[PDB]
Amino acid sequence: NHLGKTEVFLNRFALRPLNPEELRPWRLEVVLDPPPGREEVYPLLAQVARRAGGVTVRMGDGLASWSPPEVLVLEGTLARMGQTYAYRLYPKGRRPLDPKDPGERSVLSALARRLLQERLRRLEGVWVEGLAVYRREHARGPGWRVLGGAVLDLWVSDSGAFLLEVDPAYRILCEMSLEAWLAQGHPLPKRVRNAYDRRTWELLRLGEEDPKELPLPGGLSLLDYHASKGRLQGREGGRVAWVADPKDPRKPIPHLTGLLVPVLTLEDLHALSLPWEERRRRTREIASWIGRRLGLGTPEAVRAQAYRLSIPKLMGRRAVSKPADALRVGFYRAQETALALLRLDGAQGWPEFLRRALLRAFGASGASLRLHTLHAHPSQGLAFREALRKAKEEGVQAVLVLTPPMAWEDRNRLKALLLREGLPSQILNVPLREEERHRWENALLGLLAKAGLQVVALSGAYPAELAVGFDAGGRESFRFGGAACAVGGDGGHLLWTLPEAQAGERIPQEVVWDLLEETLWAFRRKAGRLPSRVLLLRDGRVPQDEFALALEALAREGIAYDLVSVRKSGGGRVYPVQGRLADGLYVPLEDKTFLLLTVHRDFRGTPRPLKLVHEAGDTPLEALAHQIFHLTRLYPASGFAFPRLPAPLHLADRLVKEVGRLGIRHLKEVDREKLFFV
DNA sequence: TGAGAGTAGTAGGTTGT
DNA sequence: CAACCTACTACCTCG
Ligand SMILES: [Mg+2]
Ligand SMILES: [Mg+2]
Repeated sequence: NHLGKTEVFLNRFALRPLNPEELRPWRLEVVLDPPPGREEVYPLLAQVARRAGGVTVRMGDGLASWSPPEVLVLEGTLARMGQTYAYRLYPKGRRPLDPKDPGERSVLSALARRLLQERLRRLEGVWVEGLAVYRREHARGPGWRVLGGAVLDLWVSDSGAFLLEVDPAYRILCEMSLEAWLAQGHPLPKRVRNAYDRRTWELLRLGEEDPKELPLPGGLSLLDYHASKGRLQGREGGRVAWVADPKDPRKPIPHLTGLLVPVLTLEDLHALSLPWEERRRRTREIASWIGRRLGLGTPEAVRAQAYRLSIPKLMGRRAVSKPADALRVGFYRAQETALALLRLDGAQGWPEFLRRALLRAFGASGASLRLHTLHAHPSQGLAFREALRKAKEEGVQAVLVLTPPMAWEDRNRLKALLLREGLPSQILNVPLREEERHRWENALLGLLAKAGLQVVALSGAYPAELAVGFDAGGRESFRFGGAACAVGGDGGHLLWTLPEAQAGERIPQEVVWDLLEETLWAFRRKAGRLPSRVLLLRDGRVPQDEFALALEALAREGIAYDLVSVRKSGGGRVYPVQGRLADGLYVPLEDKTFLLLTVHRDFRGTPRPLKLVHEAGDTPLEALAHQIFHLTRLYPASGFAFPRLPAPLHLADRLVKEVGRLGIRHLKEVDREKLFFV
């Protein structure tokens, strides 16, 4: 085509074709007593399956097995929703399954994965955790070690053969007491675990007290409490460590050092990247080895044809290579702006170099700049808000806050406090110093995006002149479904919309349509017309007919559309057969899905290609991939590294994250071109 | 709070039928 | 139940 071909390996491997015994599994009818309700029937079968033993999986309103009935537990009980059901399994012969059919293919894949897990459990001496296995020591030191292995998957192809997915992975384990850990000049860890069970404890203050002299409620002492439960049989008790429950907040419980064990994270190791060549090596090694342990034959690595998409041409006022360059060359679109400085460290006026850099920039862009300084501290209560309102009145559009590093709660409180008065903010943290150029340049880009300037845009010719991303965020049992967009054939404007509260991940049909409509209306305000075609991007999978209503409404306005499910995980891995690993690789797969490797640099380790599904619409793939790839480059708030996600989705995820953090109630007075969440 | 991917560690929560 | 989203923490860099 227009774009240049090459060939790649996937981290997938073809094994045997399925013989007929594997194609004619035992079928079983499940009889529950009493009968289950409609929502509970489906998971209870899964429950009956584990209790059934052997190698059995859910099938329809019944069971499928690769084990003969004689070694299953056909009669039993299973307690679930506080009701004890008696199950009886009734065998109904074997029956042929057809591999071309995605439903039965789903069952054969389930049966295969169960087969795999059971075959791994009987391996020795290797360490099994579900579908991940760890084989050798990658590292080790005084009291700790890192195991290495792979995460595995097994399923069945549309042509009825086994398929192996392999991806190297690491495990960190410690198996050392807290006392001994400290007794070798390590510092105190973040997290710790009971030596006698799984309970974690957030560690805190090691303590000066004594046990066999500390008093627990019940007349007993720490020492004799733990002694009583006999835990001081193997171990010896320690100093007196203090722990706070992980759910509980800052309540302190006592605890011997001799009975705690540190839990280690990455933070605690002062590789695991694996430059891609090594990962590819290891993947082939582990794959072939697994093939050998299993009665599945010789593993053959899967190849796919790949194409390199043209490199997008990024623009400020003139040609650019990174968004930080717009600081020197000028923005795509400049407007008359005013910015404020808030010093929370007890310092005085504007840092000089910042003033020089921005002034130079707005000079290049040919727009006028006015700089203000806010004289008030938030500790002044309501007068602080008064000063904020006064500032907004004087024309101020965004705020820079120079402060020592803030605790999250205080950070959120301040940000929000400015937001209710329509002031997006950029925090920058003192010390700073001019020679730390990247940090303060990225903060500066953030500031400009938050006052609504468009620092960069594209130069290509793309199929859709409006692109919109959708995601749900927030962590309090409810979420925020939100949308963000890039407007114009040039992506010349960036906008967000107010999210909506929802029960979970599924965005209601009418909500989808309303957010979409707001972006259409925005396009109407800029271009003076409706878009010929829009590109609709959903983060993660698109749930059944979630877009149906929005889609129909679009068809009704005479607007053409494309729906793309963009999945951040599950897309596996891609390694070139002989060249360099390059950015911007398009890899078509089955009929409507394809991979897209958008971001990569060598000092990061092996990339994680995105997986994309064209759920609806009739624009050709290649062009979809082309536009999405180019859109990954639009993000204005990262000066030196493009995000993996295309600009609308990266914005959407950051939007719902921020609304999920602060609240939605502050946004009533904040303009939609101002990206307060970056 | 500079922010980016890719890592593993913890703790969450949700969709399917 | 089963498989798979979100959110946070280092780190080293700076298309
Ligand atoms: Mg997200
Ligand atoms: Mg930010």
